[PDB]
Amino acid sequence: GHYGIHEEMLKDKIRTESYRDFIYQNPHIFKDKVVLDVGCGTGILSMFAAKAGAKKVLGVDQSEILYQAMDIIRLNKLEDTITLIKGKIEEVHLPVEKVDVIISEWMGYFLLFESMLDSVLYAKNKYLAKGGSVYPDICTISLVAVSDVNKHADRIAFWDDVYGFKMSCMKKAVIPEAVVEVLDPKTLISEPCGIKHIDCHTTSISDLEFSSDFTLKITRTSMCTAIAGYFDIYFEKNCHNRVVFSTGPQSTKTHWKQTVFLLEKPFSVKAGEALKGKVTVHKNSLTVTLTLNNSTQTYGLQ
Amino acid sequence: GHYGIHEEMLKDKIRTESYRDFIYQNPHIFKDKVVLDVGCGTGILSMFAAKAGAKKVLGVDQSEILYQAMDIIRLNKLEDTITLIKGKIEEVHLPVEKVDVIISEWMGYFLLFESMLDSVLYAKNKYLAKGGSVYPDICTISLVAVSDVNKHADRIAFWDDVYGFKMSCMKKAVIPEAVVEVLDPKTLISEPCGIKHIDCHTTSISDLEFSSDFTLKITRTSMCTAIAGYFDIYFEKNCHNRVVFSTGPQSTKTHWKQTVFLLEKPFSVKAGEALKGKVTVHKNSLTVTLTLNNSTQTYGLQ
Ligand SMILES: N=C(NCCCSC[C@H]1O[C@@H](n2cnc3c(N)ncnc32)[C@H](O)[C@@H]1O)Nc1ccccc1
Ligand SMILES: N=C(NCCCSC[C@H]1O[C@@H](n2cnc3c(N)ncnc32)[C@H](O)[C@@H]1O)Nc1ccccc1
Repeated sequence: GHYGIHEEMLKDKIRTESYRDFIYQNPHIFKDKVVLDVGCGTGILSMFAAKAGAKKVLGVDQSEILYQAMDIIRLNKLEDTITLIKGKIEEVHLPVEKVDVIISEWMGYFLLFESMLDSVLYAKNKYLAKGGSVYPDICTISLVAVSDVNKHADRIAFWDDVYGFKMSCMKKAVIPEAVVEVLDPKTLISEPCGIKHIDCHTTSISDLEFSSDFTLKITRTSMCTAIAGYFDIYFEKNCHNRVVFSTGPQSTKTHWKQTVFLLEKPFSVKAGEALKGKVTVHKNSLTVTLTLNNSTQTYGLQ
Repeated sequence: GHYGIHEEMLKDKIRTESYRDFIYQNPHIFKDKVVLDVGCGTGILSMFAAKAGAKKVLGVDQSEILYQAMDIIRLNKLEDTITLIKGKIEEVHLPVEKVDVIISEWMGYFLLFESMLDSVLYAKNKYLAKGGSVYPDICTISLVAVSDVNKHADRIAFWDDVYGFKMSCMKKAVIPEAVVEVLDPKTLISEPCGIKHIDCHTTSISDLEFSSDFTLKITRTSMCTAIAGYFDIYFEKNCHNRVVFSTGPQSTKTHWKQTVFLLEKPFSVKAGEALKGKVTVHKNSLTVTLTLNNSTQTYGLQ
């Protein structure tokens, strides 16, 4: 219901200008089409689609924000193009059988933490016309190795001596919590490894639980203290002007930052080493099981 | 139950070293005394009190954190001095009728947002021995005038043109939300004005709802865009070594930062001007009614 999350999303220029660039630079995708905006929030993506020449835009949001979207759409005189419907996309009555295009910003931290993709996929299976399109269409998840003994000490070792007192028992509560923060790209000590490719046209709900064996190509002899996760978002299908953005630490920071899994036992790596591990994602919410250097830890996102 | 709030509090050096300095530099207050730590969290203040020579420390917390405190107190071999009790201080059974000293860190944003002072005062009225002491004993709240057109534009004007679209209807949701952030002390355009003095020995619950007429002594000709609130914490009673810390923007930042009330209509002020207003605090939670320059706004803290 609250606007704070909407302000954070809207003020992310990488996020919001990627969507704008996609829609405005590929207007043939929207021209005289019926568009569904799943979880439309303030309705900005619905308005971009109307500006690109949409015949009709259905903006669906379950929360109080939809009342603000109703006012925003009237303030921009688009009420003849954009219809707003309050409710879960799984429950609402749409005034059409099918839609030509689905658009959504459904992505969570590490792509899948508190993500809306389940609801986007429900909307796809129920409402997308034969030969229609869903955007963004292609997503990847990547891991990269990190060396940051100081950040590791600030989070873990800290608990050994707190103003003269032992609190070492606190570390077992800290290690299993993934950290969302922007990484200094100087602390990256491997090439990235892709662990997941999603095409929204063909992926099912069951595909979003997955396991990947990975190889981190180590680029610096150092103490590996953490594995960082991030994701890349692609607008491809039928585009003359393809759009991509990365939430990786080598790219301009976004509100998604990067997801960091601290190692209980940091371990030394060598430039040239092929560091092999296994990662598994499970839902209910989201957990990430990591095996590396012959130990295993499951992480969750608070 | 969660450790994140405990880590934030413990990593605030101003907060935690003020309490440490108070207890270690005034050990006569603790020497062979019975001490009650209201909402003890990880039990750090209970351990400082045992180190200063407390005969017995009762640490009370309602949340899961108390189980970690039990382990922490054993890890530092203080289980013969510190007894930990899980539950609301309003409900738990204490193994004593009375205590000599009550200590607590109960303070919220703007002192009173999501504060524990109600529970500290219940503990005082029920458990403090005749002639005992409560720490910290003295609190003040202050207001100061702010000029920051750029921050005001980032929060308010922003909504007028969002990637070509009007969202001006969003401003009425934004203005009533107080912002918690660290202020550039360069943006302060008045002397502070005190609006509230609390002595924990004598204040009742009813005193924490209050009204104050105030005068801001303007020190710079500028556009007044906001009023900032903060608080000062005093350890006085029976101290040889008095301790104070301020959460004001002229002082080292704390986890409490400063509370900022944006003006809907910024207005020009002159150096030398005595700017008069009225502030009122109400509970349930907390709201702050501000009258200044012939308009009134009620603010809450999200
Ligand atoms: N950028 C993010 N992006 C994904 C999630 C944002 S929720 C975005 C919007 O979608 C709405 N919504 C959620 N589930 C459904 C549903 N089943 N049916 C209809 N409306 C729904 C919700 O009311 C909200 O306004 N997340 C994020 C944002 C800030 C910080 C961290 C992550
Ligand atoms: N520094 C802060 N300081 C005040 C509040 C912290 S709560 C501090 C601790 O007190 C416990 N507690 C709260 N009410 C009661 C009760 N009635 N009876 C027993 N135990 C209680 C709570 O489980 C928690 O561990 N607040 C703060 C912290 C971080 C960010 C912003 C404000």
